Amino acid sequence: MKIVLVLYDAGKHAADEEKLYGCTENKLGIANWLKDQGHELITTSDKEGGNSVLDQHIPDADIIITTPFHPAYITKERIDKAKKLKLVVVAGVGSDHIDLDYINQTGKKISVLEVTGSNVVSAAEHVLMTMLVLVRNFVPAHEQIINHDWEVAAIAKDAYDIEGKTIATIGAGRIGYRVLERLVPFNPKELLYYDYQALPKDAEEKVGARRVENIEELVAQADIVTINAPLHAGTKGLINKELLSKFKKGAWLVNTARGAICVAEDVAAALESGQLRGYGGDVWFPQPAPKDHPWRDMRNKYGAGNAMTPHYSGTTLDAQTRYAEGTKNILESFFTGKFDYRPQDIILLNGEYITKAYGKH
Amino acid sequence: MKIVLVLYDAGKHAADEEKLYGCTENKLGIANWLKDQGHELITTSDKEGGNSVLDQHIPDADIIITTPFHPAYITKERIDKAKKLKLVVVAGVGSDHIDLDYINQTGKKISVLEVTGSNVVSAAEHVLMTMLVLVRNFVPAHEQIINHDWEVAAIAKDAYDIEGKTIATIGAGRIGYRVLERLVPFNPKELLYYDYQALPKDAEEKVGARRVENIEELVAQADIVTINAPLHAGTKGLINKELLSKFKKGAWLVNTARGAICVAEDVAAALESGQLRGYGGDVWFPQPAPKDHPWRDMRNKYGAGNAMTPHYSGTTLDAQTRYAEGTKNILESFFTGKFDYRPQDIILLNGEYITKAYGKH
Ligand SMILES: NC(=O)c1ccc[n+]([C@@H]2O[C@H](COP(=O)([O-])OP(=O)(O)OC[C@H]3O[C@@H](n4cnc5c(N)ncnc54)[C@H](O)[C@@H]3O)[C@@H](O)[C@H]2O)c1
Ligand SMILES: NC(=O)c1ccc[n+]([C@@H]2O[C@H](COP(=O)([O-])OP(=O)(O)OC[C@H]3O[C@@H](n4cnc5c(N)ncnc54)[C@H](O)[C@@H]3O)[C@@H](O)[C@H]2O)c1
Ligand SMILES: [Cl-]
Ligand SMILES: [Cl-]
Repeated sequence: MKIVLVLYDAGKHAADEEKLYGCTENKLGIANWLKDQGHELITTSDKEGGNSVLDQHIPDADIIITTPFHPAYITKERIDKAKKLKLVVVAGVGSDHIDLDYINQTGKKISVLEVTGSNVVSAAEHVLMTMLVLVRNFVPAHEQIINHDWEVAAIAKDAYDIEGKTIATIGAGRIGYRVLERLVPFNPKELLYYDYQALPKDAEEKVGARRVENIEELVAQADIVTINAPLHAGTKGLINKELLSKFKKGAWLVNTARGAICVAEDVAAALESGQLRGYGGDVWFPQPAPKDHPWRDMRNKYGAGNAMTPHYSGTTLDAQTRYAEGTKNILESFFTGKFDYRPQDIILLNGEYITKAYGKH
Repeated sequence: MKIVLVLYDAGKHAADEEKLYGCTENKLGIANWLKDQGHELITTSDKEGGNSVLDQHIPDADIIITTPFHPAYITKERIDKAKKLKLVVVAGVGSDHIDLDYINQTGKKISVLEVTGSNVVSAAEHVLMTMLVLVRNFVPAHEQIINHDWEVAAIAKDAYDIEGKTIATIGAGRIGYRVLERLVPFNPKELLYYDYQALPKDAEEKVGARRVENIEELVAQADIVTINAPLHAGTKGLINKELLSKFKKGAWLVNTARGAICVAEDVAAALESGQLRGYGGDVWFPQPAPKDHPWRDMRNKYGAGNAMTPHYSGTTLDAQTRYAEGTKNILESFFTGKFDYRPQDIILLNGEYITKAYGKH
């Protein structure tokens, strides 16, 4: 089989860390196995533009392996040229960089598999971290130190404890629930969730969560909102000017899910106006994020409220070994012709939606 | 009575935030209350140098109110000139900026009171935040974004999950235990503590903590060490070159307790050499931290591993009102002649140690 593998380049950083499997230099650590299995592997980070290495090899690729942190956008146009494509794998979690609805609506026999659960803890930790960083005003505090300054009041004037705050998640799946679990001992005033899929009642009671039926009522009462749903037609552009106007004034918003769930300029405008006190996360649309993407320079009125990072929470070294192993397992399920995929890894099976988490079908 | 109140100045920031009780402008909310009682209140941030406002008023001050974030150093030289001093109050937690041993060992009839518990949650949150920021390599990740760069591998090469790490606290009192409670749902490999005061078995079991009686055995097995003990003769310089040499190579160290529990240059050398991967916290010796303090510029080999802030974790807006009210209550106990202090607030009672947490007596 011909396999095209699109990952980020590590460049000079590859020499620093042998456990960085998720880059083009190291090929998920599965290259020896793929070679022994008799497959052809094209590895590249070159994923944009008509004569990219990606586009050169799409026409006869049997399998494309992608990774969300450097996502090959498998558009309708690319799908139409992909005459041999049978399987797209996501080394990570989240398959929205592939035009899933086009595959599904046309009935093309392409399966889309991701390594469910591989980095959900990693993302949940990043959520907790970003909530604390924003609420406690950490970014300007650190900036003050490295700029050789000292003025406690300049930080304290917009620093709070997370204790006593009302916290809402949009999406209460693997990440959203793990976020709620980690928040319990911080003594929030209340933990809330909005999801068309209810939590199991035992899980709900374990974290003291209350389900809120509609998203406007959810955000209106939340000091802190976190986005933990996949990107699909029902969440694309969900966080927009109108919905932001219904947030509690001065709320903190965290998004480690997908950038395009938010309207980028509407989040920036809400931060600059004080509708939000802070915004942070690791995910952007598109990725790599352009140098002038508005989320880089946006700040609140105090010059703070920005806890953005590149997309890496799901590619910590601990997560990388897990999604590398899961990618191998998915590939083996395909190669053997058993197609004995783990049920939870299946986004599309030969064009059909198996997941329930990407909207109702 | 004459009361000298030493707080940080908020300056222009006072106009931004009415809840900033802990600055010289707002005087803990007690200025008019003291005035209506006939007391004279001198308020200042000028606390260094022989003709500081503090030193001008020390000779006839009946009461000195301090705060850890901008600490008046009530040294033995100042005590010797403080001929009317009867009470030192700490608007906050931690009394080490007063020479407690000098008071006790030379029979000075001075009580020292602090607002125990008023910001222990705030500090515990800051510990959790700093652990996450360091382990997950957040600081350089955010720096990359605001420098208009994008390179996932430059961050991921030294990014981990906190899950699966072994975490040790030196000091398992109000903050240390609250840190352990917050870490439980993060699924650490193990939680450990070292403290001459044992936790009750039920308290140990609640957090799955294991007591280690030897400090070298404790640090040798810890991926993450957190300092949560007061500064006293038994902890001053505890974290020195020899102990750091027994830390697990590449450990992360968090200190929201007091700067001088660490030998400053020993910490910096361990970070620059890789014995530590990261250091962070909000506390310094002395405070305000000099512009040249080595904890400002120290970095690991990758230019990161520094999560320092100014001393503010215990002066969030949620904390300030708690320790302001508690300061008023301590003052009232003194003014009425009842001396009905909360027992947990008493560090020294007319020179005698009441606390057990500042070493054995
Ligand atoms: N930043 C990272 O590195 C990283 C890592 C992993 C996952 N993610 C992203 O997070 C997303 C969630 O991951 P997960 O493991 O929790 O997935 P999951 O499938 O377990 O949970 C997703 C939840 O979102 C719910 N949902 C779908 N549409 C919704 C809507 N309109 N409103 C409210 N809830 C809705 C679903 O019903 C489900 O319960 C992924 O799809 C991925 O995009 C990012
Ligand atoms: N960064 C901040 O804003 C902030 C806020 C509050 C407190 N603090 C500092 O944290 C310290 C602890 O606060 P707390 O509320 O947990 O106090 P606490 O009295 O409840 O607990 C302190 C613990 O440290 C133990 N201890 C004393 N010496 C020790 C030693 N050599 N080795 C190990 N353990 C030792 C004590 O036995 C006790 O259990 C305060 O004294 C203060 O210096 C900082
Ligand atoms: Cl939906
Ligand atoms: Cl001791």
